[PDB]
Amino acid sequence: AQNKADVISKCLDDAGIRNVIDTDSSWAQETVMFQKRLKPDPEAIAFPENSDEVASALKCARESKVKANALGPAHSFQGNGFGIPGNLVINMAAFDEVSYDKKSTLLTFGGGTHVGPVQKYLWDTAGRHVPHVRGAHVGVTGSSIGGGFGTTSRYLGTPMDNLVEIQYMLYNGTIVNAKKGSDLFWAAQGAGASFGIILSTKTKTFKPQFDKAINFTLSMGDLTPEAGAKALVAIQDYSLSKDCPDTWAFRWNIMAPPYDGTGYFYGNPSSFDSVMAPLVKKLKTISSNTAVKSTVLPWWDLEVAVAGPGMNQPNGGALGGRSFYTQSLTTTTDHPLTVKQAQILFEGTTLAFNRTDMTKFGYMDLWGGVSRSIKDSDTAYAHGKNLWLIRWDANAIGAYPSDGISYMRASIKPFEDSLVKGGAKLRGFVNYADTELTEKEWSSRLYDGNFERLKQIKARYDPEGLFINHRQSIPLP
Ligand SMILES: *Cc1cc2c(cc1C)nc1c(=O)[nH]c(=O)nc-1n2C[C@H](O)[C@H](O)[C@H](O)COP(=O)(O)OP(=O)(O)OC[C@H]1O[C@@H](n2cnc3c(N)ncnc32)[C@H](O)[C@@H]1O
Ligand SMILES: *[C@@H]1O[C@H](CO)[C@@H](O[C@@H]2O[C@H](CO)[C@@H](O)[C@H](O)[C@H]2NC(C)=O)[C@H](O)[C@H]1NC(C)=O
Ligand SMILES: *[C@@H]1O[C@H](CO)[C@@H](O)[C@H](O)[C@H]1NC(C)=O
Ligand SMILES: *[C@@H]1O[C@H](CO)[C@@H](O)[C@H](O)[C@H]1NC(C)=O
Ligand SMILES: [Cl-]
Repeated sequence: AQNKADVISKCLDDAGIRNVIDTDSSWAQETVMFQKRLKPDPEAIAFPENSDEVASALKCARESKVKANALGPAHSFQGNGFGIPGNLVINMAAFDEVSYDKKSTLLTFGGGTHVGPVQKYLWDTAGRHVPHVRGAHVGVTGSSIGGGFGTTSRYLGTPMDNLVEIQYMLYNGTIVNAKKGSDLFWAAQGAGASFGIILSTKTKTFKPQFDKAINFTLSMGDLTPEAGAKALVAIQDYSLSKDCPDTWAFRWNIMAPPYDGTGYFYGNPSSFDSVMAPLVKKLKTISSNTAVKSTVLPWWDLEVAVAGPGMNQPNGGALGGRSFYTQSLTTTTDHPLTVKQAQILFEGTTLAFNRTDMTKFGYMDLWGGVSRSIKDSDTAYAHGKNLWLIRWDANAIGAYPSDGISYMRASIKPFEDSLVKGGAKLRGFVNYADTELTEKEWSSRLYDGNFERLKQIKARYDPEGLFINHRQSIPLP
């Protein structure tokens, strides 16, 4: 109905809740998101100042038979900040509180907070850290319910795994604290938007063991495709050996030629060269152009380098954005990559890429480390024993080309086939969800054998399906 907006806006007006609809003059300014390939088209946007107003917005959505959709800082690569067109979007910006409990060492952050100010408050107040995504403007809540693997996650774990309590407002306005060990908390670790509006969240915190830490580059230049594949398999072997500490981090670009990457080291700075020596020795046997450059930085200066100048600003900086389409696969330590699989990946993606209307953007992050003690059943998003996080992407120079998606999906299909051929099952990463997958595909790749349990929790907490608000929302059984 094309007067649905009118009934909703009058419902919200009567509840004292600031809101806009597409006849408001600020509609354009309030419908902005990071992903430019998709166009936001909510039915209305509410701006609750407190939990009572969130409850009143939920009732309004139910009364007009529309879905409810939380809007954080708008970073979703899938457009989920606004969701499927026709939602009542609930803008969470007022929920910006952050507080630290120095007795428990738990940090509490509101449902609309950004990474930068949460980290800076914790660092300035207590000299402590919480693993986080590589963008100070990103929503802490949104990024944490979708995984959030960051540079410190090989030794400190992921943002999602370090949560301990989530304060939910459910579809009927009831507030509940979901604690670690419960079904609602388990479901929120991978599918949090499907169960309610998150008002605040508590997380573990950590003390860095050294004042300074290291950012490095590793470069091997222009290699043959076979030599590039050997190099990746050698990096993998090092990462699985006794020579690689969990305080290491490394991102291997999928941009070749050239072959190179960027990494970090969070152990004792003077140990760096001995940590890297076994890796460099092996890579030198593949190419003499192997070269490592490194810098020692104070803890916070390195954090600003990783996640941007917004780390120092009260809203975490600027949104930015471009037009792109993300694909992403994860693999585990039960299926280390072969030289053939590494070559097929690069041959089909970055080495074949020949568009002049898009610019390729690919990389694979070394996971591993403390993922070794995680089981796929421990959290809704199955990531036990993850070893690689692979992202293959491309951003449009202008508008996104009509054949871009089919071109990009065909690029990496041979690699997917090769993973299956060697006996792996295809897996994904929620924050890098692939908008083009069927339900059978994304449910298998994100939730594998947790999916049936996830749907039973969904019926318990959202029987009306009010929060079935994006393409990969958990359905009712
Ligand atoms: C823009 C961006 C994203 C990003 C990144 C760097 C930048 C510049 N770096 C990342 C990284 O290093 N690692 C990673 O895993 N992801 C990274 N991202 C992606 C980002 O984490 C995800 O896109 C994330 O979903 C963004 O969340 P944010 O909250 O900022 O964005 P949103 O579009 O408005 O909302 C995303 C989804 O989460 C739900 N949500 C958000 N807040 C709530 C609350 N309070 N309650 C319930 N659900 C909530 C939204 O409904 C939507 O589904
Ligand atoms: C590690 O990160 C630092 C901080 O960003 C990099 O230092 C910058 O280096 C460029 C030139 O390479 C200068 O123009 C910047 O002014 C530097 N910034 C600071 C704060 O010093 C450093 O190059 C990185 N080290 C690597 C990649 O090995
Ligand atoms: C670009 O790549 C596509 C995909 O294989 C191919 O069909 C096309 O001929 C290529 N164009 C050029 C100029 O190489
Ligand atoms: C609100 O919904 C939850 C979700 O099932 C339910 O447990 C609770 O009883 C409901 N509360 C009220 C007051 O209806
Ligand atoms: Cl030091």
